[PDB]
Amino acid sequence: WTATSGSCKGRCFELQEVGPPDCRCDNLCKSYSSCCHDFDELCLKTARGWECTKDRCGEVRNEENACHCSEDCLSRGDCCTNYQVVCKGESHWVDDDCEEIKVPECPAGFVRPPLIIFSVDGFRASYMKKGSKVMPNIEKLRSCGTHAPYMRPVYPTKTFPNLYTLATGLYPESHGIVGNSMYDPVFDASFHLRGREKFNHRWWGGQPLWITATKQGVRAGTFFWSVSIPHERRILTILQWLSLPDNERPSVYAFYSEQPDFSGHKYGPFGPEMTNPLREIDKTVGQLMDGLKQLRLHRCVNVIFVGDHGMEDVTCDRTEFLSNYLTNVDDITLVPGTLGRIRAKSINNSKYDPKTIIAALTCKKPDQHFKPYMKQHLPKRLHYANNRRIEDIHLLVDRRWHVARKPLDVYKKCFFQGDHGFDNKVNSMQTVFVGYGPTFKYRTKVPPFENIELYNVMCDLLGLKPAPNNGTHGSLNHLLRTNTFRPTMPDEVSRPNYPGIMYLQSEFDLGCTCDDKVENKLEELNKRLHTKGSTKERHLLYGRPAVLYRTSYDILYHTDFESGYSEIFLMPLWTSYTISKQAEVSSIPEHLTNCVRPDVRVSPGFSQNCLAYKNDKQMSYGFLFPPYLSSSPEAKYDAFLVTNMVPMYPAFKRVWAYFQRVLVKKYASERNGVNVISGPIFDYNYDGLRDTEDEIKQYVEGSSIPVPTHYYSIITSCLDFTQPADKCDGPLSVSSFILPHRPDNDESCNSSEDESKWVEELMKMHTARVRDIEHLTGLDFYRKTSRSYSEILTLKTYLHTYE
Ligand SMILES: *[C@@H]1O[C@H](CO)[C@@H](O[C@@H]2O[C@H](CO)[C@@H](O[C@@H]3O[C@H](CO[C@H]4O[C@H](CO[C@H]5O[C@H](CO)[C@@H](O)[C@H](O)[C@@H]5O)[C@@H](O)[C@H](O[C@H]5O[C@H](CO)[C@@H](O)[C@H](O)[C@@H]5O[C@H]5O[C@H](CO)[C@@H](O)[C@H](O)[C@@H]5O)[C@@H]4O)[C@@H](O)[C@H](O[C@H]4O[C@H](CO)[C@@H](O)[C@H](O)[C@@H]4O[C@H]4O[C@H](CO)[C@@H](O)[C@H](O)[C@@H]4O)[C@@H]3O)[C@H](O)[C@H]2NC(C)=O)[C@H](O)[C@H]1NC(C)=O
Ligand SMILES: O=C(/C=C/c1ccc(OC(F)(F)F)cc1)N1CC[C@@H]2CN(C(=O)N3CCc4[nH]nnc4C3)C[C@@H]2CC1
Ligand SMILES: [Ca+2]
Ligand SMILES: [Zn+2]
Repeated sequence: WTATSGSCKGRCFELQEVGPPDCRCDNLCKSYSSCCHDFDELCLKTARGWECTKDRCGEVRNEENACHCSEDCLSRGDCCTNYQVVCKGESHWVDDDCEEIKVPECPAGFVRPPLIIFSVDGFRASYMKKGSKVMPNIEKLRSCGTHAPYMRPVYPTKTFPNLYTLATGLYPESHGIVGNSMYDPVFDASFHLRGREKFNHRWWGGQPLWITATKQGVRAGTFFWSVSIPHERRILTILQWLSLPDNERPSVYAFYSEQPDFSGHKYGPFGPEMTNPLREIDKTVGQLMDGLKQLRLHRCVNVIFVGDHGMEDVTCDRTEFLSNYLTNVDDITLVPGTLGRIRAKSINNSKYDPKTIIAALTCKKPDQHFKPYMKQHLPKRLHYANNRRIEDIHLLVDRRWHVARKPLDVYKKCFFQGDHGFDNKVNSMQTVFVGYGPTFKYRTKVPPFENIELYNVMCDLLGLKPAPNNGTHGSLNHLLRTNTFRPTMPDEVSRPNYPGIMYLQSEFDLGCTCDDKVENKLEELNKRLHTKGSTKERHLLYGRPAVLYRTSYDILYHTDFESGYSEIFLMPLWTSYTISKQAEVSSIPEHLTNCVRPDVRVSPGFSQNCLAYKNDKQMSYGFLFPPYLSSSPEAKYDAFLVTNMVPMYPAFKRVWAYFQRVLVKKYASERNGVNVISGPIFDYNYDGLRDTEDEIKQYVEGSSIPVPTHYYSIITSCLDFTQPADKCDGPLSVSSFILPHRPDNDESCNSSEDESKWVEELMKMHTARVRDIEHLTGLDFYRKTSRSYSEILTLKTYLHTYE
């Protein structure tokens, strides 16, 4: 109910929100059907347009105008943005040569450079270069300011998840907005595009920048704008707010443009009709910067030009129908489009089974344009599982396609040529970032980064303390002239033991055998040194990983590799080794195929045993340091230590063996040596975080040996590849993966073929950031380099995309 009898007189775009049933005058009253009767007349004026013409110059003030050209308008903060250019012989901001902003130049009474977020829906990264001829204002921002070639959105690459991620620094699984459409089973409520449920506070998690600001005494303009408010009016409203007295004036503002998303959907990402939407956006940027100039704020304000996601070519005829795969089509609810989420249509149907749904969807057609997953099996880099609003069954749809339930859903609901939502590593989904102002660097290009990092930086720009978030604070310091935040490495929580030889062979009853009884001060003094860590500088290049939680573990040294061995999990947390470009691959000798050897540094009670793998018909074992890369026949025996062994399904050993036998050598060849750190991951509750001992859901049968959900590797070398990985003087280069440890290769449709045709493609899909592995393991890598900690944080957030 709205008693619309009240007035907007003197309240146009008020900053506080008056509660019902009094009428509103804010930038969202239209969306609520709650504006006062006079909102349009007073607050949405349009008379005479948005620009001064010659003959309006020093006119008599006429309150009915949209904006003014009268002499008092700089006083009232309501001149047309082009006022000074037409009436006072000033030039447009874009026509001025750009000049470094070494220090903020703010008018008296400004405590801090204001922040203006200029957000553009569906602004694909390549528009910066491809449309640069028709966007001179945006091109000046970009080339004079700080820019990335692209910014990575979050999955799914839809609007609500990405704008709320921008605002909170959180993954959608933590902020709760996991799609533009959602069902919450606990609430028993649906979130939609059309309607009033989306306004309910319970949907929105974390703490967006406007709440962070407000709680720490920094005032914010209102971020959201009703679609019917024209872009010019949005710009003039922001400019008017910027002339409020010091005690009332917000310090952070947002503008939002529906374009180029709106036209990109109808015309496709590069349709000829896309030029005008881009000209129009530029013109708006131009109005803003002209407006800031008249206010003498153009060298005081920090401006962020930022997109939510890109746009891909997608038409009706590229739709896959679930009704071509499932017999029980009407038993399911599908959330459709550029991603698929599936649940049971009725909760009272116990003849519903995810396993048979998945199996009917799995490599069923030669050219299949979507791949089904249980949500916990999705690539960890998507972080898209830990929320009840995310359905257990998920379809990753190929770029350029839709998935729908039945054909009648498409033609009774082509209308469109563009869409988005796909995997956030897809090139067409990338978006833009430009930062311009006293706090950003001058003419600086920074590497691509993820939009989850931005909340931290916007907090820094405003002197705020960020709420806990998924950004890595420090990783974007190289974007900033000043206001850097100077992080310190976390403290190690557990210190390792350094076991010596403590146990005789015969104390072990592990059911393991090895043909190793074949055996000198020459080569025995030598090997005692290796077990004490004489070659550790070779294999442990960036310090030992720090264990950041309370546990009991041993460092074990070997000729070819070093490991941190957990007495809790009966296996290493990490194994480190360096493969030089000269290193040669060997095979496992015939007599050593089944060889496993007790480790006399580690008690029998804290070792695995071969009996367990014998009795477990589903489970085999692999090794973390690969025997193929051993440096000598004698060194090879170290690779067969029971303390280098890990449980692996046979199906996964196909993947792991090809990685260790073929790909490590190939990376070392290409990168001029590589350092590898490999290990197990336990994330049974799919929250992206290390599981504690009492959360383990699966053991090798009849043992206390826990079964990893994933295996990771981090592969580091020198960024200047003319330098070997073990003698690198400068920046480092990294790629990582987090491979799911599954009992079949159903994910890989070509898996019956040779590993050379499918394994590297799997690994590429499961590419990961070192930071992702840190959360999953409780480990902290790169503790001892000669690089700055900020540079190290950036390296740790890097994702190698292969696109
Ligand atoms: C990405 O970054 C984020 C943020 O850093 C990481 O997410 C955080 O991770 C933490 C560990 O998983 C988690 O800690 C929880 O917190 C539980 C209580 O939390 C509630 O309050 C939170 C605070 O909000 C306030 O913020 C400021 C202060 O900072 C205040 O001043 C304000 O007043 C704010 O209100 C709040 O964030 C949180 O909201 C979530 O849940 C809401 C729905 O109810 C959603 O609206 C919202 O979106 C959040 O939803 C996400 O997170 C939840 C988990 O919290 C998850 O379920 C959702 O799927 C979604 O992902 C809460 O309202 C606290 O109870 C937990 O403690 C339990 O476990 C410990 C183990 O040590 C026990 O000791 C303890 O007893 C307790 O166990 C009890 O309950 C058990 C389970 O029910 C039971 O088995 C047991 O027997 C016990 O009875 C725990 O500390 C953070 O809440 C979470 N934050 C966010 C924002 O999501 C994230 O991990 C990062 N991701 C990666 C990959 O790195
Ligand atoms: O005014 C805003 C919000 C401004 C904002 C600015 C910065 C933010 O964060 C920051 F500041 F940190 F950057 C956060 C929000 N809107 C406008 C209104 C609707 C229209 N729309 C659609 O209905 N869709 C539009 C596009 C689209 N493409 N496919 N479906 C759709 C639906 C959705 C919703 C998006 C947000
Ligand atoms: Ca976990
Ligand atoms: Zn969008």
